[PDB]
Amino acid sequence: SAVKAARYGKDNVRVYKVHKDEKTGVQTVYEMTVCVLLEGEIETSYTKADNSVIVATDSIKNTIYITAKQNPVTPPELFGSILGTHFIEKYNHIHAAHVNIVCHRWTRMDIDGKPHPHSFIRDSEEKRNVQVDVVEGKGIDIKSSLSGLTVLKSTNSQFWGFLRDEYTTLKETWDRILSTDVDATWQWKNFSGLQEVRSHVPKFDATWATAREVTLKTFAEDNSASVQATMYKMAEQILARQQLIETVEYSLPNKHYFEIDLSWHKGLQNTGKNAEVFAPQSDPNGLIKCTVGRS
Amino acid sequence: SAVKAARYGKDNVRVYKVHKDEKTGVQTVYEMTVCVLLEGEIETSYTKADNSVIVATDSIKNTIYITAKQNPVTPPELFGSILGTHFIEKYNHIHAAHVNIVCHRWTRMDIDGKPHPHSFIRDSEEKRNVQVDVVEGKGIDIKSSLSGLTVLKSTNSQFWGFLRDEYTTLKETWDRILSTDVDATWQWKNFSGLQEVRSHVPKFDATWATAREVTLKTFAEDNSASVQATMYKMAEQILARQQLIETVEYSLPNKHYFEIDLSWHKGLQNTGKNAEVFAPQSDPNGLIKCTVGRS
Amino acid sequence: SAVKAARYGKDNVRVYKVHKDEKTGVQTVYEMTVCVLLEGEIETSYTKADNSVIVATDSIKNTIYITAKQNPVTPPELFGSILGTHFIEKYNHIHAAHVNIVCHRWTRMDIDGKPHPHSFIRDSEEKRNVQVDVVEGKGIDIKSSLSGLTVLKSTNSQFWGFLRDEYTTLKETWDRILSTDVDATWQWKNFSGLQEVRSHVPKFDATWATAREVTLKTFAEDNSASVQATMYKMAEQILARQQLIETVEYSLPNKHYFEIDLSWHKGLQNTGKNAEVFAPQSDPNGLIKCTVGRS
Amino acid sequence: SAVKAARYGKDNVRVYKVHKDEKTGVQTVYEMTVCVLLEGEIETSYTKADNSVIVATDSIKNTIYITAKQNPVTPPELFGSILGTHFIEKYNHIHAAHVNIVCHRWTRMDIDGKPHPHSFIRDSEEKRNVQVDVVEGKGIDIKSSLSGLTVLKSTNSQFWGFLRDEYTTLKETWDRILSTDVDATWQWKNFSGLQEVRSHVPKFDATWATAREVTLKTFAEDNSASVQATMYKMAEQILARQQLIETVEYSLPNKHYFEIDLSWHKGLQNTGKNAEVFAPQSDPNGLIKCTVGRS
Ligand SMILES: O=c1[nH]c(=O)c2nn[nH]c2[nH]1
Ligand SMILES: O=c1[nH]c(=O)c2nn[nH]c2[nH]1
Ligand SMILES: O=c1[nH]c(=O)c2nn[nH]c2[nH]1
Ligand SMILES: O=c1[nH]c(=O)c2nn[nH]c2[nH]1
Ligand code: NA
Ligand code: NA
Ligand code: NA
Ligand code: NA
Ligand SMILES: [Xe]
Ligand SMILES: [Xe]
Ligand SMILES: [Xe]
Ligand SMILES: [Xe]
Repeated sequence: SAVKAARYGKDNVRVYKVHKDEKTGVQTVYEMTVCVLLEGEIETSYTKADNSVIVATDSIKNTIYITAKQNPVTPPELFGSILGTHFIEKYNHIHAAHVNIVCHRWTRMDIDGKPHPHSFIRDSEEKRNVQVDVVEGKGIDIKSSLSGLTVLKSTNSQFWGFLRDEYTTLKETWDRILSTDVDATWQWKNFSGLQEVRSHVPKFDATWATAREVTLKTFAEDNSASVQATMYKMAEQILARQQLIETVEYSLPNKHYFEIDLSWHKGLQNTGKNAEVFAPQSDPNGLIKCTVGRS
Repeated sequence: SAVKAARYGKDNVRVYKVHKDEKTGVQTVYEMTVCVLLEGEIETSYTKADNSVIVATDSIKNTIYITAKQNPVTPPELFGSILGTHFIEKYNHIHAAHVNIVCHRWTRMDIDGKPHPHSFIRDSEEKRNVQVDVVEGKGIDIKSSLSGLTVLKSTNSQFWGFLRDEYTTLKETWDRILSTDVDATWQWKNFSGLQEVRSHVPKFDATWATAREVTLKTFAEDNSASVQATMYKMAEQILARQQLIETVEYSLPNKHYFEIDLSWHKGLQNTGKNAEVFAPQSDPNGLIKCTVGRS
Repeated sequence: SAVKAARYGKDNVRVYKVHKDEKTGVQTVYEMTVCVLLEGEIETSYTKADNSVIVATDSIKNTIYITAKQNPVTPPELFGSILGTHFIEKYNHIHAAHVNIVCHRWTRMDIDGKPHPHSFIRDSEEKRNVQVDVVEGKGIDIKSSLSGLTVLKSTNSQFWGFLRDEYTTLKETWDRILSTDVDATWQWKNFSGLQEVRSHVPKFDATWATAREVTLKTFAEDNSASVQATMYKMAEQILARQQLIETVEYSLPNKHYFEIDLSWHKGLQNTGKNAEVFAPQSDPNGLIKCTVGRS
Repeated sequence: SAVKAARYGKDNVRVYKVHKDEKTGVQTVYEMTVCVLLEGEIETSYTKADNSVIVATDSIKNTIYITAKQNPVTPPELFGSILGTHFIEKYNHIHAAHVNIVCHRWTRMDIDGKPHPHSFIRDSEEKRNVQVDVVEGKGIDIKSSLSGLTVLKSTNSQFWGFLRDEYTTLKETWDRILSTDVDATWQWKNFSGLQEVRSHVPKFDATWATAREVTLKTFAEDNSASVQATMYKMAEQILARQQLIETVEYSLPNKHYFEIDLSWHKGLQNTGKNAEVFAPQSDPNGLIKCTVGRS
């Protein structure tokens, strides 16, 4: 037997950082969960009980806090690239670092119509994420994403003209509820190293904001022919607005809301045009994915 | 042996309702999870296998959908009272109904600075809840609550002057992070029946909004001496603003964020005035409760 | 306004303890999650910012570890009573302690048909719990429970003869699946203090084992007329076997498994006597409760 | 823009099946959660709103129930292969099916030392899983796994001799607690189609049982030099016992239990040889992975 692949590190490292402006008194907080996994010439820790090649996962944890102390933690694409680069530069025998960051929302409170200097609210479990792979001699690959963005529209969604055979019971519809949890990932062109990542810093927050805005607007305005058709429109627009993105991937559950026939009860009408009360279904759910790239 | 207490019913009934304004084209959605438990002269179903006294839980489920079809579902205090009253009026041998409703957020989307007519976002897992107990001959008791409101302030929280003995290691502090998930419940004076509940309908949404606003403002503005002292200030203000509330209860976790001493690493300073990077603690947590009533 | 009720303390304190037998080499592990909430003359911490009355929740955490170091942690009824008694004896102004303990399963592994001396498996998320209320001058009240015991029987459950009216669609049945998650609580007679709790130590583990055995056997053997009738049989037997229990409470979800009509597809028969494939329903669920005491 | 990859289908389809032996009266139950995603010539549903190419996800759901009705559901490797093959044979334009199955435990109850004919218990949230990829013209690729197997040993784990630098605070140890949740996957050699999968049916359950047994025994008996070294020993043995497996992958969290220094309290000794009470840490955790194949 032989080791074909190996990676190890620290998962679920929660980190908070505060920035304090001395001039204005305004404070800004960041909270993330970080995972770092390393690869390199570490096979002997598995095969020969040779721990000399192991950077202890506890040390990886320490390094995350130290790096957060000495560097900006925003945008997360930059922080992840700094953190990953550290490991390949510091340890001769480590040749790849894989950094995943989940950013949690702390939105500044408005009190009496004014932004509060040091108080924050968690408005939604929506996350902004990055995956950064730093591979020695191959640069820095960054995938940015948003997840946990949950939306619903109550009309202007249709689904008809699908394949009908002996397995089909679904009725065609010209008016249905459409609800999903959006997971959208945009993959950046490969960067040569940290200097190049630094050179593009302003694009990271702007592209996240664009991806979010395009997602929300397209969802709200499309008279949707299917989840497939609407998601494609989203991806197309993101690629058109940021040339440094190579691909956009969406993964969307179709969270079903079923009509409830109440006609058995005093002829009550609650289907088709008369549908007012619906039963949200926890499971099963449709799952629709697509990756869109350039011609 | 004897049956000392018994209740039964249907839990986790998910319900969605849409309202469509024909004039303006605007749609509004409501989504709730409902639980209904009944009590009454049902002991024989337990002791003698006499199912004749059982309103099937499946029928309770049907009744929830039918009631939602025929009545407004907002404010939830009214819907819960209608639903509970139904059971005690319809079934001679049922003498109490206990209705719990959790309302999920579907907030209308703003697209290009304008409210969208039929598209919604789940902004946070904050819930608005009601517990309604309808007891034959004793009226209607309603407890209203908000839960899952998660906040953090990065300064203007202190904790010093507590009891110190041989079990104490905690250092006094004049500047700490304070973060909590707010669970706040206000208990209404007993109502004589549905007519009286209807007469107070406008107060329900207004009091919820007040409770939320007081919670947020007090949290943001109090230079907090402890969770205990700040929560009391919140409860006092709510009672002062709505005379029909008898008690206010708060239950607040104290979600700790620990300083990280980094001085072992090149004398890096990250404690006290120099603290920038902290470690959020998932557990354990303080838990502080109080019920405030009138003199 | 006035403080009507107040309690505070530490929740979610995870504790592990190991016992090492020097003679046999055998090790035994215990793992629990503990919550302690205190009451007493603490109103001024809320109303006047007087922290002098506060035993810090951090100190409560320390006390839990110290008490676990110096005392047996099994049975949990004894440990909870020791822990609660500590607070009312140590602090003059604290008059009640409320201790909740959840015990996690670590079952010794069998390797090659022999018990291993120091290796354990988590066989199920079933928990054994205690709630201990120690109130100065009123003794010690203990509620013991098991929870998270999930069972299913594929036949020998019936449900017919229930009330039928205009809200009823449920068909009577003489053969259905019955599945539930068992939550069973037995409440001990009040104990005068720690000496009396110590005197009954052997009864705690034995009664837990009896409650579990009666639950499982009755579920498996009863040709069940309803959840109500079967649960009553369980409670009756527990009360008959332990005279020091005053009441038994069961709370049981009815986790539904629905027949799937496949007759639309090539006349395939999958209902009634021909039912083989079913759809488990995540929600809604029946919820049936009962508290049984002595005549 | 162009569609680079696309797949869609139904997730979270819960299925239960019962087998009834008419001769013995014994019943056996199976419960699974199934996901099926399809690929093929479906780009136009995304780009042109052409639903004619879409097998509706609702129809995929129906197909899962129909297939479960007409075929054995055990071993899951066989059921997944039947289900996946169906889609590529039935629909000309579908060229790959991806089937994931999670099998839930329903273990027959022992009542009075005898196996009960129709009553079952969920002993642990451990799962047995399969991933089956059926690709037209490329055969059937099957990955089998176990997950959610949670174990702990209280001694006979060491960790010393790791890299020490200016980022390191971790002390070397010759005696620690080791606890993990095991995720183990074995990848079968590619099968040419369903006939070949059928020919190997007996190997599936036997290999699962072997993988489980090797995991448990090695964990219990290894005087572990690290998670890395112990997991390698596990993987090596599995590959030696089943020649039709190409690779074994383990992914193991290192769930930390920290010593608690109590010496500040009356010189109480609870570290090193005197350690009895520990604090389980919910996060962060080490994460160690390895894929082992043949020379
Ligand atoms: O078994 C271990 N492997 C590791 O890589 C490690 N790092 N810290 N502690 C550890 N324990
Ligand atoms: O056992 C049951 N008890 C009930 O009260 C009930 N209601 N519907 N189905 C049921 N099954
Ligand atoms: O606000 C607080 N209240 C308390 O009771 C406490 N105990 N430790 N820290 C604390 N902070
Ligand atoms: O938008 C949809 N896409 C689909 O593929 C599908 N299948 N059933 N319903 C559906 N809705
Ligand atoms: Na390197
Ligand atoms: Na009545
Ligand atoms: Na006292
Ligand atoms: Na095909
Ligand atoms: Xe951070
Ligand atoms: Xe609703
Ligand atoms: Xe413990
Ligand atoms: Xe199944």
